[PDB]
This record gives sequence, structure tokens and C-alpha cells, in this order.
Amino acid sequence: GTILIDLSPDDKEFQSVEEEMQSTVREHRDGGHAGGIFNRYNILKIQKVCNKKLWERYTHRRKEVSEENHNHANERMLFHGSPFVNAIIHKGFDERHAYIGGMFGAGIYFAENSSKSNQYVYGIGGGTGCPVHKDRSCYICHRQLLFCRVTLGKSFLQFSAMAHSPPGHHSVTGRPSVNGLALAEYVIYRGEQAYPEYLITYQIMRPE
Ligand SMILES: Cc1c[nH]c(=O)c2cccc(N)c12
Ligand SMILES: [Zn+2]
Repeated sequence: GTILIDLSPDDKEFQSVEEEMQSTVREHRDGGHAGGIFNRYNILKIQKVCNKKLWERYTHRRKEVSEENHNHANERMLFHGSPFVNAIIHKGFDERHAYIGGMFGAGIYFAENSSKSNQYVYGIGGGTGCPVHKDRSCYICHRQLLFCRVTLGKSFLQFSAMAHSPPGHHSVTGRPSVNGLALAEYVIYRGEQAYPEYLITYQIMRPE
């Protein structure tokens, strides 16, 4: 059901997605261990992910959440990094894309910082890095992230140093309370609360 439409670099939509990618890079407390050392990306391709069934599954759930939260879906665009991007774009998010050992429980995790999601492209903690070179800081191999539409509804705020949402909530927000430069991370517990809208293919760039 899924088709991928390549966006032109001249398209305003390509440019706005690239800017969110680039502008939300930060340094990480692991010195680059999980995701590599870089300050910016080389964006190689941005594709719009188009699947009618998956979209309608998303909007159906979005309406339910909205009606439970004074007509406010609390929809965000957030990054997701996974070695299972291909299953996600074809079959959608589900319990198999949950992070069982995550700090907010077994749910599906999303980041405001693209560089946070980049730490997960090759697995938890970056796995063993790229398939070809076993390098978590590989500057050659092509990486992919998803930029996703995510329904948060009423989000449980966790001040921060498949399962179920906290009762009376539709998601969890992990608010950073130590690292002043970190942006928030979010967890949903229903795969239908996210749609993988853009597939971004990129390399991390070696600092000059
Ligand atoms: C676990 C995980 C996977 N993919 C992500 O993009 C992500 C983003 C923020 C926090 C996480 N824990 C994750
Ligand atoms: Zn490599």
C-alpha cells in the first residue's frame, strides 16, 4: 500500500523538513558513542510516505484522542530512529517498534532532537554501528530517520534526569531536568498514534 514520493530540494516542503533535521542537532552526553560525532548532516533524499490505510488508521485514532481532550489532538512532528524503518513505512507503527527497556516503559519513542533519534538508527545505544563497517560514527554509510506526525493528546509530564499510558493520559513527555540543551522526548503506547510522514536519507558529517 505504501508509495514513496521523492521531494525536490527546490520544494518548500523539502527545505522545511531539512531545516528541522539540521536545526535540532545537539551534542550528546555520550560524546558521540551511540550516534557518532557530527554537528550537521548531508541530506541525500527526502521522501513523502503515502499509505491510505495507515493514514486513515492515524486520523481515526487522532479523532478519538481529540474528542477525549477538548478537541485537541496535541499533534507534533517528531523524529524516530530505528533499524526497522522499512517495516514501519510499509506496515505502520506497532508493538514490535516499542522500546521495552525505555525509561518511560514499553512504548514507541520519539524525539524533538533529530540527533537523539540518530542514536537509535543502528539499534539501542547505536548497536554495533553501520552494517558494513561496524562504525557507530560512520561518515560513509547512508542512514535513514523518520519525521512523523504524532498525536500526544493529554501527555503525562515526567521531569527526567506494549505498556499502557498513565491512566487519564494519551502519551508521556520526558522533559529534560539536567541537560539544559536537550529537547523533549515523547512516548506513545498505541501504534495508531503516529504516521511516518517523511523518510529522510542522510549521512552524518565529520566536523571540520
Ligand atoms: C528508543 C528510541 C528509539 N528511536 C527514537 O527515535 C528515540 C527517540 C528518543 C528517545 C528514544 N528512546 C528513542
Ligand atoms: Zn559504514
